[PDB]
Amino acid sequence: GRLIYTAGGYFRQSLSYLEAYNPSNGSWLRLADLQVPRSGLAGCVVGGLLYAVGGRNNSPDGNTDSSALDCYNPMTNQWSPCASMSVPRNRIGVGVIDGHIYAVGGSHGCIHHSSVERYEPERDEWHLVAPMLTRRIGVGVAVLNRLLYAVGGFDGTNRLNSAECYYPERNEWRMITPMNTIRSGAGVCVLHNCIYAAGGYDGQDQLNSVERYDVETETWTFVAPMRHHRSALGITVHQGKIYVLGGYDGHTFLDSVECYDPDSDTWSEVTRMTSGRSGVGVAVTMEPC
Ligand SMILES: COc1cc([C@@H](CC(=O)O)c2ccc(C)c(CN(C)S(=O)(=O)c3ccccc3)c2)cc2nnn(C)c12
Ligand SMILES: [Cl-]
Repeated sequence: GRLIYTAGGYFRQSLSYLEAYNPSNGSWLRLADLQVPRSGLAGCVVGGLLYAVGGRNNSPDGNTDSSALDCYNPMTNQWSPCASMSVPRNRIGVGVIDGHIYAVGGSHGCIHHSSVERYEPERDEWHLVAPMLTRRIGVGVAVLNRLLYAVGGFDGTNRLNSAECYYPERNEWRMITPMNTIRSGAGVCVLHNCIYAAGGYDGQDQLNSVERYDVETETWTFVAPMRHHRSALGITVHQGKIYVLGGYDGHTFLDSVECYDPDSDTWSEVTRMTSGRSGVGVAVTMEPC
């Protein structure tokens, strides 16, 4: 089976948890803690390693933004440090193209990054690429058809409905059609030919709305809203279904996990995380050991 891994997050302070959910049987496993607690990080998978990227350690003893890339091997249930990024990136978004990891945006203190860098596992090296046209933290990132999309976020002044696309062979960013909704800290992922943006914060409210961008039509369309309003949710795709994990609804750090069936256009509660949290990193890979 493949599992949905949730790494880090926030409740009262930044968390070190790594836990893995099995959609086939409803079970959660607690696995090895992150070496450093972090919220506002991103997860991704390349070649059966799980990567935790960026974030911030919000702790009683200080707040430290992370430039870390940490490598988890499910076969050994151990974390190893991999090469650090050029800069700390809190409230980061990540995407994988052709075995390479793109780290997009995020903050370092009051610095809101437009910069983007790319990691090569074979060399354990990061290299900067062209920066986005817009500074974005709490940025949603997805990959469709080997193109990288940066969606919404916060530019240091305004939360954003704008989005843009990176063309690797041109090393160039271009704006796409903006969303219908301003969203910072949305969950962004890809399913079929569409980029989904679920939830987020608009500077006033946490959102339950969900909309999707069809690369062929260049339009955003709303689908059914989630059962819960959520900002700083985790999101992933497992077998043609979107799963959203946790986040903040204006009142509670949610343990709710919901999944979306695109054929019925419905959201269903699927499970609860072992404890409520937001700002997690999420990805899917093989079950450990
Ligand atoms: C300033 O108020 C908020 C800003 C954000 C945005 C940033 C912005 O638009 O300014 C944002 C986006 C992405 C992440 C991962 C986070 C951090 N996370 C919530 S977190 O879970 O990592 C976290 C939790 C509490 C304290 C620190 C960390 C924030 C979302 C909010 N939703 N409600 N409000 C009241 C929000
Ligand atoms: Cl933060």
